[PDB]
Amino acid sequence: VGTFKAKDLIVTPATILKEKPDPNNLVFGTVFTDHMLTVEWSSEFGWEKPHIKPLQNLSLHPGSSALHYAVELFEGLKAFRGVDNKIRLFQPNLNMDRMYRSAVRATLPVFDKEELLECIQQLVKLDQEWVPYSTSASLYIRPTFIGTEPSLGVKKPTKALLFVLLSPVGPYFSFNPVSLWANPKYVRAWKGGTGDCKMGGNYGSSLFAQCEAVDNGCQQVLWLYGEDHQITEVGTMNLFLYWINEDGEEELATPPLDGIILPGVTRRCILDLAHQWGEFKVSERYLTMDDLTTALEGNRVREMFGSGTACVVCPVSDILYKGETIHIPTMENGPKLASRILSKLTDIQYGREERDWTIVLS
Amino acid sequence: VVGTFKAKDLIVTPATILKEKPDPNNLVFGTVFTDHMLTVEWSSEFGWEKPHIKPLQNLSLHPGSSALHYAVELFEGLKAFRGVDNKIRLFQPNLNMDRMYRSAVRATLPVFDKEELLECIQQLVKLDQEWVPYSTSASLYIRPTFIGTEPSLGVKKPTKALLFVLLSPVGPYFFNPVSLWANPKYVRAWKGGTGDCKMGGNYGSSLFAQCEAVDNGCQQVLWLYGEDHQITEVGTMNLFLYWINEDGEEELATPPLDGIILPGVTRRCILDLAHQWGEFKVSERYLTMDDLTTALEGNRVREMFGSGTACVVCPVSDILYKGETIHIPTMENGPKLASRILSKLTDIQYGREERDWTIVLS
Ligand SMILES: Cc1ccccc1Oc1cc(-n2c(=O)cc(C(F)(F)c3ccccc3)[nH]c2=O)c(F)cc1C#N
Ligand SMILES: Cc1ccccc1Oc1cc(-n2c(=O)cc(C(F)(F)c3ccccc3)[nH]c2=O)c(F)cc1C#N
Ligand SMILES: *Cc1c(COP(=O)(O)O)cnc(C)c1O
Ligand SMILES: *Cc1c(COP(=O)(O)O)cnc(C)c1O
Ligand SMILES: [Mg+2]
Repeated sequence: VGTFKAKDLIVTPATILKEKPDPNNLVFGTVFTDHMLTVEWSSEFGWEKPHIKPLQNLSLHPGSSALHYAVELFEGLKAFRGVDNKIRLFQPNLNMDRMYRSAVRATLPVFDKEELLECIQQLVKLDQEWVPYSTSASLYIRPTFIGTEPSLGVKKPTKALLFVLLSPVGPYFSFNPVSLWANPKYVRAWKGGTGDCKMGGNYGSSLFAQCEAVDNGCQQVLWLYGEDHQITEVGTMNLFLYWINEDGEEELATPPLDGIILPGVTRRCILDLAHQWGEFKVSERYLTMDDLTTALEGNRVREMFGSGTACVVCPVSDILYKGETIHIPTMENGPKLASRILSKLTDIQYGREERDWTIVLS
Repeated sequence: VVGTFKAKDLIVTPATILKEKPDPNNLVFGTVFTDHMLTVEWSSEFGWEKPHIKPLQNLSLHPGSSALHYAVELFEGLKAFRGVDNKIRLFQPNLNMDRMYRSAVRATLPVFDKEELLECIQQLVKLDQEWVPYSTSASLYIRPTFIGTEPSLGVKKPTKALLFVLLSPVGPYFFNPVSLWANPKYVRAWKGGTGDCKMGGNYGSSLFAQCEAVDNGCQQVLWLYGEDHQITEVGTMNLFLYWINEDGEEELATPPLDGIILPGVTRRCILDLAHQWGEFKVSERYLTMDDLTTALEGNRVREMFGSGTACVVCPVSDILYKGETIHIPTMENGPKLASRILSKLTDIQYGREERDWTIVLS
């Protein structure tokens, strides 16, 4: 049990630098910056010194457990060029906490969260000109952690690689609301599974349903669970419902963290803002398709949206379920709460207001 | 685009320095690799490249490869056997090709011609045929692997992939019976999931329980499902119970293929042999911990074993469950059925008798 240290960083600058992309013509996760972070681990010697070096292919033994048994996890967070031209991270300590927890569940080696964050800051700082000159674009940060043991054995890995990629990304909407594909045949996560960690294995099994969604003109899967068809996640995003509940109370509701919900940073921020405002009830509670269709019949639904680093908030206009299209009146209700949340989080991200939730770059 | 690769297009780059073969008695499963590997590249733009047999080398993967982030990956496991007549045989290899194709469709990886892949695998084994051990208790493990290599972080069907095959000489095990760790907190697979496919994501999520098993002196996890604790899989192997059932009938029972069971080639072969012998009832049926503990109290259990390519038959002696050790009297009952199955399958594998289940190396 040990850690790499940022003070040990070895920095090999690229001698040929790539042209930055047009900030308006950015496709998510396709353009990479000049440099990457790599840190090697072995059970025999522990963590090697961390390296910032030119973006390169990984050289992996074809037996690597990441390729056979998905011994792997990732994170997603962003750097933002402020209205004051200062680059900020947003709640990055929550990403480090989740990455450490995911590592323990994956049986990958633990590391010092502060040392990783400082290595990430030094990587962003070196490639800081890649943080887009735009109030609607950002630099996506992809910490990734893979088993690299050259053996086919099913066992705790004795070799691993922690790396970080940087990708300039545009606004999710280049509010264009999403249509959701609701097919109960496919289950994202089960009680006693890894659905509450950002482990690669949760996503490979989800691709088929996503291609079926797209084949039916939908952008995301509505992940249903159990005999009562609980609504759990809006594809890669946490699920919020703003409605009049069964007791006639104005309520912001989201599924509870009972093992099948990824605990989103954005979700946490939205719940914290909603509690802070104290203008309506805030409930972590089960929501079923029946609860939703009963509410829609009673004109009790105001807004439905996903939350995530990639979108901030993603309004939902429609659900395809049992061969019918179910309208959700989000965009006919402003969407007032969705807009307020987007405006608040964006104002914090781009330094339009001071917050405990941002760190100015190292 | 080229819709499938063809074996007739094989490009063979032989190794100029060959490695010393291992002692067949000193083999740790899946740690020793032969001189050569098969690699076939795919892109959406051009389709399948020509297949290559070349020296075992590291893979050069874009660090954005979806195999590393979203477990876009699957694998197979089959064996070559050097016969008593010195002819090298494969065992039901077309069942592996069928399962790999099915797993590829569910993974959204590109389809391939099953006959062309098998012919490429035969040509690889033929080149490295001296690696097929000179022993009636050792074999050559064949590890077809299929990974997404798309250099982009988007969640979607991969537009780039690599199909590769590794060869690894393995010994008779990895009868020394196994102790099973039964903890219902962890679930291997769920209805609506991918547990009936050999997708990497099914194994990364299962690793924590296996490391907890080993920490408690157990070699495999007994995978429990549902509120009645159905016994589903003996770790990486299908589960067989030989017992006097509730009706007082001698019975060989295995869980049914209801979506949470990997449809094992060995399982299929054992059911076929058992039906052919007709000496007891053969049942694909649910089995619970309560069924098992009630049977053990009534002295109704004869044998419990796992089945899989890697072991053939793996007798079970003990289950750790709710802080107690439960003895299974497998090794005090011969184990007569386990021995008979092992003897029959190895007689077929090593060419001691003719069978529709083996193919002589092309
Ligand atoms: C040391 C020892 C003593 C006694 C019994 C077993 C032992 O070793 C183990 C081997 C395995 N083990 C693999 O390492 C790989 C495969 C596979 F590659 F064949 C496969 C992978 C994935 C899916 C199917 C098969 N099978 C499999 O059982 C394991 F999971 C756990 C242990 C333990 N402990
Ligand atoms: C961009 C867009 C805007 C509007 C309409 C469609 C869009 O395209 C999609 C993007 C995504 N998509 C990702 O590709 C990757 C992430 C992630 F990298 F942020 C992540 C990964 C894994 C887990 C969490 C987040 N998020 C995410 O939403 C998707 F899943 C589906 C579609 C569709 N159709
Ligand atoms: C990453 C993720 C989220 C959102 O997490 P954020 O930290 O808000 O970006 C939601 N659901 C799933 C399944 C996820 O993987
Ligand atoms: C591969 C596998 C089996 C059995 O496979 P065989 O085809 O008999 O080698 C059983 N259970 C699991 C979980 C597996 O991955
Ligand atoms: Mg053909």
